[PDB]
Amino acid sequence: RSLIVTTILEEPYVLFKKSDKPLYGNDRFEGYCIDLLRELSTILGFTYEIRLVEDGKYGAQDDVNGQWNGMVRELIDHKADLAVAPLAITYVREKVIDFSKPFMTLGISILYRKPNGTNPGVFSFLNPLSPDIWMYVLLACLGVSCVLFVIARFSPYEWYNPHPCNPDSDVVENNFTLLNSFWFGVGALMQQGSELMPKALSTRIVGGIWWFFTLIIISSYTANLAAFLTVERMESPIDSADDLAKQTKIEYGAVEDGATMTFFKKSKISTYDKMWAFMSSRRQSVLVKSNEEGIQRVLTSDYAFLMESTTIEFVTQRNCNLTQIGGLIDSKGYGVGTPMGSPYRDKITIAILQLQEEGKLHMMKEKWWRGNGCPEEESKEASALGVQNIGGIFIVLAAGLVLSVFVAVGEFLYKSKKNA
Amino acid sequence: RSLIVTTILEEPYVLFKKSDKPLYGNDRFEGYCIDLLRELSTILGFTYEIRLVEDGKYGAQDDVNGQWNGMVRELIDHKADLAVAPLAITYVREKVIDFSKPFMTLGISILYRKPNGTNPGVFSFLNPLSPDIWMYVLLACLGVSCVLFVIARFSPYEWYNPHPCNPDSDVVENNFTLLNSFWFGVGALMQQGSELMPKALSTRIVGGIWWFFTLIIISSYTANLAAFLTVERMESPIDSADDLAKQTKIEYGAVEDGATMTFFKKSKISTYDKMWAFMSSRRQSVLVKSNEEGIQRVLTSDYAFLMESTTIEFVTQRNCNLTQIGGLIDSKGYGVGTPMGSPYRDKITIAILQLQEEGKLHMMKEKWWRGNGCPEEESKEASALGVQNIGGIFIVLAAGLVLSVFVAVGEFLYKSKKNA
Amino acid sequence: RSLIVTTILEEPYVLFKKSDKPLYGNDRFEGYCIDLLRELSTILGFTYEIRLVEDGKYGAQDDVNGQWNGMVRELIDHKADLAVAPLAITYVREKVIDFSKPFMTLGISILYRKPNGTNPGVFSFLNPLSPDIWMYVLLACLGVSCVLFVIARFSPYEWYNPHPCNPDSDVVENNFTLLNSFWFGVGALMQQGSELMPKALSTRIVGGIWWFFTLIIISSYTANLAAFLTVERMESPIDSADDLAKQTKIEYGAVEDGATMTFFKKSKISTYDKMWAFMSSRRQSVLVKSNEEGIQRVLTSDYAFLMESTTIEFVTQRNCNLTQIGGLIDSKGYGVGTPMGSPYRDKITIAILQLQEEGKLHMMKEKWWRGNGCPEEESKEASALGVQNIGGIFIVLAAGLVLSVFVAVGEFLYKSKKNA
Amino acid sequence: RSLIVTTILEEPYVLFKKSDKPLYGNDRFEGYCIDLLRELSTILGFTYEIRLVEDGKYGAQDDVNGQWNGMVRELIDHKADLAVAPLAITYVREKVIDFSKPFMTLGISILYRKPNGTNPGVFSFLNPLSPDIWMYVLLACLGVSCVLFVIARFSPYEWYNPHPCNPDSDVVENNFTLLNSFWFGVGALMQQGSELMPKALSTRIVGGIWWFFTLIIISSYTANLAAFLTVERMESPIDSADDLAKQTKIEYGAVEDGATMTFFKKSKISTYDKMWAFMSSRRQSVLVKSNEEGIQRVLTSDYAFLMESTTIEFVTQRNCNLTQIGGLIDSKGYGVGTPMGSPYRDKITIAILQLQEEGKLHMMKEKWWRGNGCPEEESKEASALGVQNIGGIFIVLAAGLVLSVFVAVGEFLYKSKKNA
Ligand SMILES: CCCCCCCC/C=C/CCCCCCCC(=O)O[C@@H](COC(=O)CCCCCCCCCCCCCCC)COP(=O)([O-])OCC[N+](C)(C)C
Ligand SMILES: CCCCCCCC/C=C\CCCCCCCC(=O)O[C@@H](COC(=O)CCCCCCCCCCCCCCC)COP(=O)([O-])OCC[N+](C)(C)C
Ligand SMILES: CCCCCCCC/C=C\CCCCCCCC(=O)O[C@@H](COC(=O)CCCCCCCCCCCCCCC)COP(=O)([O-])OCC[N+](C)(C)C
Ligand SMILES: CCCCCCCC/C=C\CCCCCCCC(=O)O[C@@H](COC(=O)CCCCCCCCCCCCCCC)COP(=O)([O-])OCC[N+](C)(C)C
Ligand SMILES: CCCCCCCC/C=C\CCCCCCCC(=O)O[C@@H](COC(=O)CCCCCCCCCCCCCCC)COP(=O)([O-])OCC[N+](C)(C)C
Ligand SMILES: N#Cc1ccccc1-c1cc(-c2ccccn2)cn(-c2ccccc2)c1=O
Ligand SMILES: O=S1(=O)NCN(C2CC2)c2ccc(F)cc21
Ligand SMILES: O=S1(=O)NCN(C2CC2)c2ccc(F)cc21
Ligand SMILES: O=S1(=O)NCN(C2CC2)c2ccc(F)cc21
Ligand SMILES: O=S1(=O)NCN(C2CC2)c2ccc(F)cc21
Ligand SMILES: *[C@@H]1O[C@H](CO)[C@@H](O)[C@H](O)[C@H]1NC(C)=O
Ligand code: NA
Ligand code: NA
Ligand code: NA
Repeated sequence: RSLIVTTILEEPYVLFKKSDKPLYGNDRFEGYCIDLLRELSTILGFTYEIRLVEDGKYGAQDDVNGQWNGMVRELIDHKADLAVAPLAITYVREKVIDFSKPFMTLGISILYRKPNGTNPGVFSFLNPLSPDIWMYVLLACLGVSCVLFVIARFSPYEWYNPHPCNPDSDVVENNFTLLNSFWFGVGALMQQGSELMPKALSTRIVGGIWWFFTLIIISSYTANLAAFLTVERMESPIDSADDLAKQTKIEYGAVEDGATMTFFKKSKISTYDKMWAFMSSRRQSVLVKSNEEGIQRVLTSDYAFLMESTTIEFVTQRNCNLTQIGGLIDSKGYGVGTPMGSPYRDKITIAILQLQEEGKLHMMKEKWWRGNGCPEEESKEASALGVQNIGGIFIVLAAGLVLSVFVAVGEFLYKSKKNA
Repeated sequence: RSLIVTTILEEPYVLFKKSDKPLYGNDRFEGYCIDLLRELSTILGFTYEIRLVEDGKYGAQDDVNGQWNGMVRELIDHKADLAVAPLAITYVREKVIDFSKPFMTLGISILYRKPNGTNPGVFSFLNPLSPDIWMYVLLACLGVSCVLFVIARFSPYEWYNPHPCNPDSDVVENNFTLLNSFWFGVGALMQQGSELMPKALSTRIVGGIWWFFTLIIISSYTANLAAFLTVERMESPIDSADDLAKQTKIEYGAVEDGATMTFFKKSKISTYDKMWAFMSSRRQSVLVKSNEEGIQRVLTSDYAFLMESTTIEFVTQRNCNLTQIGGLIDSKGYGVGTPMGSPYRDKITIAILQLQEEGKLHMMKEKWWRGNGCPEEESKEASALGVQNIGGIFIVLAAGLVLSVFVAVGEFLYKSKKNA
Repeated sequence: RSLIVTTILEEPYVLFKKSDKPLYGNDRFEGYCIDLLRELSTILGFTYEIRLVEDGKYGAQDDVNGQWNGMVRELIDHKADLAVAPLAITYVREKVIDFSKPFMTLGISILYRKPNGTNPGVFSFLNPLSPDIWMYVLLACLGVSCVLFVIARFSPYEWYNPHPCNPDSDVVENNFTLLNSFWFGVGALMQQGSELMPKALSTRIVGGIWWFFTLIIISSYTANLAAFLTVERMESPIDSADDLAKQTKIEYGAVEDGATMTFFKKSKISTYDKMWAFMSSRRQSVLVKSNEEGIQRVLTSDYAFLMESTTIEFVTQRNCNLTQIGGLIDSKGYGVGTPMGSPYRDKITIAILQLQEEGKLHMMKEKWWRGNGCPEEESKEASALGVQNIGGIFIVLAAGLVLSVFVAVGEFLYKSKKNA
Repeated sequence: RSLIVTTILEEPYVLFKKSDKPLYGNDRFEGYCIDLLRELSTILGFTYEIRLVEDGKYGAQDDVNGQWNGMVRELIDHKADLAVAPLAITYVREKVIDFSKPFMTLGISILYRKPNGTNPGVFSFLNPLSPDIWMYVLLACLGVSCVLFVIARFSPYEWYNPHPCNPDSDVVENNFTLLNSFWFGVGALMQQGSELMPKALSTRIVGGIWWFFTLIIISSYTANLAAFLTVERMESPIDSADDLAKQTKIEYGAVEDGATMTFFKKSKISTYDKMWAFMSSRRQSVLVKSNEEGIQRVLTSDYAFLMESTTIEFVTQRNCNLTQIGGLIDSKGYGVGTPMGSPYRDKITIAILQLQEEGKLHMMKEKWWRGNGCPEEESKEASALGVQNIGGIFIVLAAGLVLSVFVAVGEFLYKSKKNA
């Protein structure tokens, strides 16, 4: 006798073999879920007649008359003898049919776009030194220039003789004022030397140690920028569901009235209360109505989509824009369906545990999920550095020339006032 | 009739409550599988009496005569009914007892000691050149500058008329004193400039060859620093079982004759066959006897112990010097064991599936597997240069300013004694 | 009796000598396996008569009724004795005919088009910054320097007494003309110095912010150039069959239903199973019909054709745009076929082993497989920067000196017209 | 009946199993060559009694009485029925015994030490620019300084007025002499600016384009040195037997009176005449008497050792100092020995071809040759740069200070002569 195996089509479980040579009979189908069934028939004894569900659904109640819709209706009415399909073991189904012990484990997880690094900021020339170091080198310019100003006063060898023309023109002038001491410090830091050079041994040590400080700072900026521009190490804003529970910029998602959205409704964990407070209020914006439509909204928006973990492992290897941003939120499993009180539950159970010990469930999953190579990134050929990369030095230049005109007005007003 | 529950002692599973009052029966036990047996008894009705297995094992064939031991022997002889315990659902146990449908999912994953952060030190800036080079650059500054002082005193073309505006006389003068010849050497070394410049050809070949020495020193400081900061950014800790296959200095582990190494015997994946052949040829060093001895090996040595994933998440959570590298290798599950053909296989399968939908099997795991706070903060983000990496250049700067005040006092006293 | 030799037409194997005189018999053929059949006839005595196989194949089961074809059919039917030809010693042929012991060793290896050298161009130095940045740095030089000319003319503190030695007067003068303000901008940009330096605070904020702009431009030129020169030095062409397994943009090949792809069907190595599954799923694009069509695919496209190693060493030697990446994958051998249980299996095995000890099987291969000179020089050593990499900076230097002579003429004429 | 398999011990072919539990009988041995024999007995029908050669030799004649010495004496006298061992198929042996068709292919190849990079030269700071570029930047200093000297003469705005003190002191002095024009060029190249700055537009273009030339040269030196010090790509002096046929520094080698040395004696190829002209003349220096002794002389000298290719694949994976420096010079094969005219030649032949089609000869060789990991090098953690790396700038400094004293003597003699 041949068994009636009911079955639905999702990729890579059960998919139409699109080969030539028509008049196909029971060889129309391929996939992981068809390779499982031929491994069962080898290890059990049966022949299988693959007979698709004539409703296109997995199975649920209608909540008005209480009648099952799909494979679990073909399993309660004995129209099928197996249900080898992505049929998730849950509580309302197993009070009606009998499942075997799982051949595949999953959970809820997150789709999001892989980080890209094409807009690093109009700044981010400023990353090779930490903002502590960009601030401590600002204070060291203020520190050394005050120490230069103070030391050059009570250093009698800095008090030199200007006007060398008259040999005894007794006038004593120090060129280390307060303004000229910052211009040594700002001058020495930016590698273009100033017109002032210290002439006493007390001020040549301050100038000499600020020069060695400056070499180590610029050589650490140029070397760590050569590290950043060689090894591009880019990261995502969110790295979990709790890091995503705070982000109001990235908006969440679910299939409308699915197994994934129902989990957040019945949840009592504090993080998944906040994630359902979001999607219930912002309904028709984040709650998509298909998992294929939800992949497009990750792709054409800033959108983190909550769906099953076995689809994300499939989709993110057919599309290298896409990645998985967590672990597993729920925990469910795919079970081979079996009608209620049937001798086939315990035989598929010991079969699935037999194919697992051999390594056959892993080799079948790596054949149907690991599809396209998705060319995992290398130390990529570097591209020319542009306005998207350095960028913001044209801002601090234009903000530095505006500050100059406000001082050039100020120097004109101040001199003309004290002239009169 | 009250059910008799077979049970092993493990942690966070069935334990003993530590208290003084010795009036104990059915109440001396706590743990995960006592909270599970409490909540399976509530929603199904039965009253239980916990009896630890006297044999102390889980279950296996003795291979002498094919007799079972441990918990699956007490179930197959119908001595005690349930087996609420970490009794993993495997193929050889399923043919002799009937498990429930899983309450926990584990796998094989890898302990490893959490990567300890590098202590740079204060003078970490000084590293891209060897300590023989930093001495020989400092001796060449005292060398070249004393060669300038000898040559520019001896050369006739460096004796020039210092006063072209102050009317013409015979008052010829060098700019190269001993304190000024050092300042050409220290000034030219730091890529800034001194106020001096050589005028004779004998002093320009000194300056012109000290300028080429200076470029090769500073272009090799910056390029060897960009070498380290790139290599430090390329390197990554192991995050897979493939990464353990490549490495040689990190040694593996397992429990000798356990469920973990039995997976690597029957394995056919070439990445796992290399992992078995590491510990097939080698033994008595990395095939340690217990889980507790395997933790101590990772904790001292460079061991990479492979146990089940539910024991790692208890160990890694408590001792926060430890981590879990990679994902899961196997995929197994814990089931409530019940004897062969029993009416409580199906009443507990539905009872376990009810506690998953309500979320109780998550909150029972978070109660026993989170334990201490154990400050998991560890802000492991880096590669911007901070005060730990380049912080000693502020200490060399600060010591150079304290030294200069001590010379500033010295110049004030040496001038006043010349004055009075 | 004279022996009748079965023989196929291939190159550098049995060919036709191209000449006009049509008096041909046993003398119209040349090639490797005619020089071998000449030298096996010398040291063993026999006289031969070469007869091309009419079927035109080598040999295989037709699978219709288990009948052989080609050369191993003419041997098994005892029609012609020897089979001096590229008749590879395989398992299915050894059960029906008796080979000699090999005269040539081949394997499976990979054609690939020889990696074509990058043409840098003249202005290749100009690449670590994008062409929008090189324009915006040049506009900021014309921008900042015109802001200096406006401010230092307007600011009262830049008007200073230019003559402190020339006795004191009211002859105040700026150093910032229009030609001098450009020279602060061009001078400070190139990390050298102008002879000028700002004296007023309104012009020091211009100079002090153009000095910070200059550092970030030059530290990003040097660090993005160290990014490219490191990445260019990391990258390597494929040199294995493992390196083809990783890559996606390079597509594979084989002869459809041939000895090469039959190896990848029966293979169990995971690196070769990934190479079969590339061309198991994909077909009608990379499973080309012949060796000659497979060479043209590598020669135009990004094809990586896998044929036998003795045909590559003939193809790679003649068309020097082609190479052999990696070593050998299989290991096979060519034997002189002889019918089942013959007295010439052993007399030729010793005769082939004599020609190896004397060295004749090497000199016969070097005669037919070296062919053209085909200038294999190709000095493929690099990574020192030469005139092809940085050579346009000498052309920008040479154009800057020709431009200056044209301005030197212009200054001589503009002064003489002012003179006269 | 049990077969008598004669056998010799070399690793990894036949090696004593050093396990515990004595009273071993016919389980003393392991290796590739024992794993082959159990694969033959599975695929043929026999049982095998491993009975070692009682002479310790493979087999040859004595050239006085003509009696075989070893396994091929036990094969001619029917004391053994197989000779499964590293017994190379050659012409003088197969006229006496019968070999099967080969289970392993080899040839003569070269041992040499892997390149190390611990003595790159006391120079080799000088590698990031090619010696064309170090010379063309020397000529550009001479070129621009002559163009600066020529242009500054007929540029009337360079002829400025010194002595600004007297406003009408009509004297016209140009500070761009011939010596001061090289000091601009050498000054601008070494990034320490000179005291001369051009004042006419004709000389500011020459100075301005020599500054942009200088930035691109120093930024290309620092960036290509950061490429070299990050990716260490080190190469061997020899890369063939013809590149080694010229090198008299590296001296050659062979086992004395072996299969490898006899090939160079009987050779007629022009390269292997020159390599035997060497070893025959320089006997007792290059011709070692054991292959284990010859590996030590590669290791404790500069010595290229010529030995069999299957040992080099074994030895260079147990010792990461060692590497293979060519292809294959000879071509031989290992054959299962068989007595003269025996029914076992044709059965081992079809067996070896059967284990090859399955992939068993490759999986057995990868198990016994791929031993220790030999930790294939990464982008290694860079080490501090030392006297072994930069080094020779202390030579050009000390050679530049000696040239200064010879000019400082010269300037003293020249001035004192024209003074008198
Ligand atoms: C003769 C007198 C001339 C004087 C002016 C010239 C002298 C100085 C010249 C300076 C710049 C000239 C260079 C070319 C133009 C730069 C364009 C650019 O780079 O855009 C950058 C901003 O850079 C800006 O220009 C922002 C303007 C400053 C606004 C803030 C201060 C207001 C001052 C106002 C007036 C100040 C100036 C007036 C001071 C007197 C950013 O571009 P983006 O859009 O983010 O690109 C997309 C990035 N993405 C790909 C990641 C998405
Ligand atoms: C070459 C080394 C030697 C030079 C050292 C020079 C020291 C000072 C240098 C830099 C100091 C900057 C400290 C800020 C650190 C980060 C803060 C930040 O990112 O936010 C803001 C940037 O902040 C600015 O835009 C500040 C502009 C700096 C110009 C300073 C003028 C120096 C002139 C002379 C000074 C001499 C002394 C003056 C006293 C007389 C906004 O950026 P964002 O919105 O976050 O951009 C998004 C992209 N991102 C997320 C990737 C980041
Ligand atoms: C003339 C008076 C001079 C003083 C004022 C000068 C005026 C202005 C000049 C410079 C000041 C302007 C810059 C800002 C502050 C500089 C310091 C700084 O940045 O601290 C930061 C780092 O640096 C440190 O590590 C601090 C440690 C202080 C110890 C000093 C002992 C040597 C003093 C020499 C004695 C004389 C020797 C005489 C000869 C023998 C603090 O950061 P952090 O978070 O604590 O980092 C901890 C590091 N860790 C993470 C690895 C643990
Ligand atoms: C920072 C960039 C800008 C600076 C550019 C500076 C321009 C000129 C700079 C360098 C020119 C060098 C040309 C030689 C090139 C290779 C030859 C060689 O290696 O052999 C020899 C080296 O040769 C020397 O030792 C030459 C020393 C040059 C010192 C020049 C002093 C500059 C002073 C002022 C000059 C200004 C103009 C003067 C005109 C008035 C011997 O070495 P080796 O035995 O082979 O070492 C073994 C290791 N190895 C095998 C790995 C190699
Ligand atoms: C005032 C008079 C100036 C001249 C003397 C100045 C004195 C001193 C100044 C400079 C001289 C000192 C340096 C040494 C020689 C410099 C060149 C050189 O190195 O050649 C080398 C490289 O460079 C080349 O590619 C040469 C090509 C010449 C074409 C010039 C056209 C532009 C001229 C603009 C006309 C005016 C424009 C006006 C405005 C529009 C030759 O090497 P190669 O082996 O041939 O390399 C081939 C490259 N390839 C391998 C990829 C194929
Ligand atoms: N990081 C960093 C750093 C920053 C400025 C100057 C030097 C360094 C540095 C350089 C090196 C190094 C070493 C070899 C070759 C090249 N570079 C090492 N270290 C460092 C970092 C941590 C601990 C000890 C040393 C360093 O801190
Ligand atoms: O629906 S189940 O058969 N029973 C409940 N659970 C979990 C306890 C997590 C799991 C976990 C993983 C599965 F594959 C199946 C199930
Ligand atoms: O022992 S099972 O009931 N059947 C086998 N498997 C797996 C398919 C992975 C799993 C995986 C997780 C489980 F919890 C149980 C099982
Ligand atoms: O067809 S064979 O005589 N036997 C099988 N092999 C082997 C690689 C072992 C080889 C290898 C190279 C040959 F030339 C012949 C043969
Ligand atoms: O000694 S053989 O059996 N006959 C001669 N040769 C070669 C022609 C190269 C080879 C080449 C590889 C072998 F494995 C055996 C032999
Ligand atoms: C981690 O380190 C110490 C010893 O290195 C260990 O004893 C302890 O468990 C950990 N220290 C903590 C958690 O502070
Ligand atoms: Na059962
Ligand atoms: Na780099
Ligand atoms: Na023979």
